[PDB]
Amino acid sequence: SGFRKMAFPSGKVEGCMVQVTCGTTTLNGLWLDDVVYCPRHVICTSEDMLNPNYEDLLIRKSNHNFLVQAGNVQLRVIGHSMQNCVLKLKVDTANPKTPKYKFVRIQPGQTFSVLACYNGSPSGVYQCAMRHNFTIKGSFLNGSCGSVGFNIDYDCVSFCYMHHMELPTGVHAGTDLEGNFYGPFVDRQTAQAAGTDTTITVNVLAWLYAAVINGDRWFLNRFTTTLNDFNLVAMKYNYEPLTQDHVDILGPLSAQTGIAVLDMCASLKELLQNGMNGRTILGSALLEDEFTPFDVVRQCSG
Amino acid sequence: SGFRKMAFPSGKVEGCMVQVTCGTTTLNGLWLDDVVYCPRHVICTSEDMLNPNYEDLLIRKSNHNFLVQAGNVQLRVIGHSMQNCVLKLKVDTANPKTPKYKFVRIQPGQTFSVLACYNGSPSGVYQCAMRHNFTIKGSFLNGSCGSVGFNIDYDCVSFCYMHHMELPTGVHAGTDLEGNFYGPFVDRQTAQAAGTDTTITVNVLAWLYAAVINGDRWFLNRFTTTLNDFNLVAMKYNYEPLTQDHVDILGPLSAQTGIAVLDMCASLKELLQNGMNGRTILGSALLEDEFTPFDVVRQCSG
Ligand SMILES: Cn1cc2cc(/N=c3\[nH]c(=O)n(-c4cncc(O[C@H]5CCOC5)c4)c(=O)n3Cc3cc(F)c(F)cc3F)c(Cl)cc2n1
Ligand SMILES: Cn1cc2cc(/N=c3\[nH]c(=O)n(-c4cncc(O[C@H]5CCOC5)c4)c(=O)n3Cc3cc(F)c(F)cc3F)c(Cl)cc2n1
Repeated sequence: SGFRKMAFPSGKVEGCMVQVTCGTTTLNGLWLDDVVYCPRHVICTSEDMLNPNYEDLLIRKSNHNFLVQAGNVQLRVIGHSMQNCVLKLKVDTANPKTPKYKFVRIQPGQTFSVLACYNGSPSGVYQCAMRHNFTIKGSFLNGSCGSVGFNIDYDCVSFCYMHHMELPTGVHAGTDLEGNFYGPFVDRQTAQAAGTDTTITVNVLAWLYAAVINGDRWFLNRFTTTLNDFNLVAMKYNYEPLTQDHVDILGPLSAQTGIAVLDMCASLKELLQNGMNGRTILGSALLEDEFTPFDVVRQCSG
Repeated sequence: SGFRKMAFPSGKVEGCMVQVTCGTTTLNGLWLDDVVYCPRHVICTSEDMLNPNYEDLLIRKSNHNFLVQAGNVQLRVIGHSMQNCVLKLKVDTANPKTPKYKFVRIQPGQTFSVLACYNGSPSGVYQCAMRHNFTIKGSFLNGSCGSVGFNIDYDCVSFCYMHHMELPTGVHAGTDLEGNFYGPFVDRQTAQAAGTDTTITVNVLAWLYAAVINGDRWFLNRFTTTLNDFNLVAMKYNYEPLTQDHVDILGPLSAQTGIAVLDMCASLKELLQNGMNGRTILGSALLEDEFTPFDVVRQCSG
C-alpha cells in the first residue's frame, strides 16, 4: 500500500531528448525516427521574441542555421518545416533509441508525466494534470522550453505535451506534439493570463477512494446524496460538475471498496461544508485533485 | 518557477532491473556488471518466510535453482553468495547497460528516488525521504520486493535502498545495497513496528525557503528567535532539533532570499503555534518535510 504522486519511468523519453540551437537561442528537442520536434520559438532572436511572424522568420533560415546536439554527437539537419507551433527538423540519422510512440492530445483533468530537461539533458521527472483552464502547475526553470509530457501504455509512449512558456501567475503553457496550444495562448513573449480554474471533482473522488483503500476512513458517513444535490453544493466551492459518466468511471473503485459513488459524494459534500477539522487524508490536509480514477487503480490495485 | 516532488530521471536504473525466481518465490533484482543483487528473502518458500535460517536455506541451493530473467533473455547463474540481507548472483553476462554507479548509505532526512518494479518490470517513479525511524512512506504493492531507491549525481547512480517489506502501519522497510537494514528490522514475515517518527525540521525550513523563492510570503514576519528558543518550541510539536550545521546548510537559501535562517525559524515557530488559518504554502495545507536544502536549490535555482 501507500499513495504517492507517481510518474511513469522516463527512460524511453530520456533517449529522445536533444538540444536545438538557432543563433544564440537554444532549447530542448524530441528526436524520434529521423525528425527532431521542438518549439518554433527557437528561431526567434531576442528582439524577435516579443511579436514574431514565424512564417517570415522561418523562410529566412536554412538547414545549416539549426544546430542539433544529441549528447556528444551533432546531427546534420537535412530538412526543416513548421507545423503550427512546432518546428520539425529532418535529420540524416534515425534515433536508434526511438520507442514505439504516439502523439495524443489530452483532456483537462487527465494526468501525465513531465521530463524536465535543460540543454537537452534530462534533469527531473514529475506527475502533473492538465487543469480546466488548459495550464499545468509544473516545475520549470529557464531553459526548460521543449521538455515533454507523456504517458506510457504498455510499451508505447503517448506524447501529449511540449512545454513552451511560463505565464505571469507562474503556471505553464504549451502545445500538443502537433504544435496546437492547450488553451488560448500564443507563442510570443507577452503577458498572457489563464482563465479561471476549477477543482477536478471526479479526481478528488478517485483520491477519496484511494484513501479508503489505504485505510483512511474517517471522512466517510452513512448519508447519501443525489447527483444533482451534490453538484448544487459543489459549484458553490468551485468544483467541476459530476456526470453520470464520471460515476461510471468511478464504478470499479466503488466495487473494490463497496462504497457507492453517491455515498462518497456525500462525504465530499460534508468535507467541503465542514473542512477537515485538523485531520488529514493520505497525508494531505487538503483535497487532492491531480489523481485520475485510472491512476488510483494503477497504484492501489496493480 | 513552481515546486513539485521531483524524482531523478530513472532510465539509468530501468536498464538494470531484472526478475529473480527461486522455486515459486519471485521478486526484482538489480543487474550491474556480472552480478545480480536481490533480497535474500527470495530463497524462502512460503513456509520458510516466517522464521528462516538463511545460511541453512542457501547451502541447500545451487546456481541452477536461481532463474534470472532480463526481459526476454534468461541469464545463467554461475555463482551465488550472501552479503547480509542481499543475495549476490554472479551471471555469465555483464550488463551492457550498466551505468557508472556507487552503493551509498543515506541518513534520516535525506531524499531519494524510488523505481517501483514488478516481475522485473519498472512501473513508476517517485521521490521519498528516509524518516527518522528508518522507514520510508513509500507506495508499493505485492511483487515490489527488490525495487531500488537511488540518487543521481552527474552521470553516477548512487544506489541507497533496496525494498524488502511493508510494516503493519503501511510504511516500508529495507536495506542498503550491502544488505544492511535501515533501522531495527529483520527480513522475516513477522509483524514488526517502527519507532516514533519526528518532523525533519531542516527540510521544513528548506521548503519555506522554496515557497519564498516562488512568491509565497504570507507566513513571514519581522520577528526573530534564538536557536535554543526555537528548539524549545519545536520539541513540543515533535520536530527534530535544529543545529548550527543545519543553519549552515541553509546558508545558501538564506542568501538567495535575504531571509536569515533564524528569521525563517521565527515564522516556523508562529506557524506551529497558530496553524495556517486556512491558507496554503506551495499548494500544500501542511508543512512539508520531504525536501532537503539540496533538493530546493536544484529545483528553485538550477
Ligand atoms: C538564450 N535563450 C534564451 C532564451 C529564452 C527563451 N524563452 C523562454 N525560455 C524559458 O525557459 N521559459 C520558461 C518556461 N518555463 C519556466 C520558466 O521559469 C523561469 C522563469 C521564471 O522562473 C524561472 C521559463 C519561458 O517562459 N520563455 C519565454 C517564452 C518561450 C516560448 F517558447 C514562447 F513561445 C514564448 C515565451 F515568452 C527560449 Cl525558449 C530560448 C532561449 N535561448
Ligand atoms: C510467490 N511469492 C510470494 C511472495 C511473497 C513475498 N513477500 C513480500 N512481498 C511483497 O511484495 N511485500 C510488500 C512490500 N511492499 C508493499 C507491499 O504492499 C502490499 C501488502 C499490502 O498492500 C499491498 C508488499 C512484502 O511485504 N512481503 C513480505 C516480506 C518480504 C521480505 F523481503 C521480507 F524480508 C519479509 C517479508 F515479510 C516475496 Cl518477497 C516474494 C514472493 N514470491
